[PDB]
Amino acid sequence: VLKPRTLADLIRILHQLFAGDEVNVEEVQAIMEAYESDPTEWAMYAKFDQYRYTRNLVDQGNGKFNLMILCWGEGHGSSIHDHTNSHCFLKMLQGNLKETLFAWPDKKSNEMVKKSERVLRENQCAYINDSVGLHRVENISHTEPAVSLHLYSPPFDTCHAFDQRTGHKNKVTMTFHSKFGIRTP
Ligand SMILES: [Fe+3]
Repeated sequence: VLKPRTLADLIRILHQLFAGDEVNVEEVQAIMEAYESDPTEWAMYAKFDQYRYTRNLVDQGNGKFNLMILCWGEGHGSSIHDHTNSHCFLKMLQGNLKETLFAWPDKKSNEMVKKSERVLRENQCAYINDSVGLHRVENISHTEPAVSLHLYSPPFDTCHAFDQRTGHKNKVTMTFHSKFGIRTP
């Protein structure tokens, strides 16, 4: 497996693997995972908020993909959401996220069912698309933050949040807390 020595290396390798029309999911996953998280390389992107997790754009991938870092304050979690028909890779950079995989709801209303539950290990890279299922991810810690590196292809700025009690969903517009290390409006 090709091992990126820096975050910069990883970005460059990603620019190659997504330059084409096919993407080898397992290959990307392994190369993401092989990069050893180095806080010195990504602290410029680690901009936290007291109340919610933040999304911090790192690279726009020549429109082929978005690479972003997500910052999870203590106890922070996402809603149950989909991924708008894109590939979605998420790699741990610091701390640990619990991923809860959910099945899709019917038109009928009732409680959503868990298909899987795991903690992402150190440097681990996970993968999801809409055909895999829905998920919620959560900082496991109420005393330490978590930081993850996310890659989406194609890029997408809307998704759906799902009410665990009914399965009803809402369109959500996703925003960036910062881009290239610079706070956004
Ligand atoms: Fe997600």
